[PDB]
Amino acid sequence: SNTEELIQNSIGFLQKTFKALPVSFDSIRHEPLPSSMLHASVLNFEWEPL
Repeated sequence: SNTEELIQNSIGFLQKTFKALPVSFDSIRHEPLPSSMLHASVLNFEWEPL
């Protein structure tokens, strides 16, 4: 497919995912993100545009 289209898909896909997280700005400044707060396919590089 068009690789310009494949990039423009995954910018919108990650923008939907990362805004659904229950993290604030003052909670991720000091404390790191836990590994189990994201899905098991997000951290395995199998995304629905891909």
